[PDB]
Amino acid sequence: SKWFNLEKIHSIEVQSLPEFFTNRIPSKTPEVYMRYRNFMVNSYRLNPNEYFSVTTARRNVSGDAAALFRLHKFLTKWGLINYQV
Repeated sequence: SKWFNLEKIHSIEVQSLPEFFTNRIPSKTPEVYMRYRNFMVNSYRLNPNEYFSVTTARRNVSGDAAALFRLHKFLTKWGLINYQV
């Protein structure tokens, strides 16, 4: 995924998970988004042979479960995680 970069946010992400890009919700910002996102991607990349689950994400990261589920769904859809299980 050449388009993806751990230090940036691509237009694909802004369009797909608008809840973090409203400029009107203090708790949901690009900074918060990158924290959650990078944790999932970094976790999967550590052990690509294993399926990184929503349950593991919620157990390891403190955050809104529904938002984490949506983030996980997005990363799955675009092949950023669980692409070599």
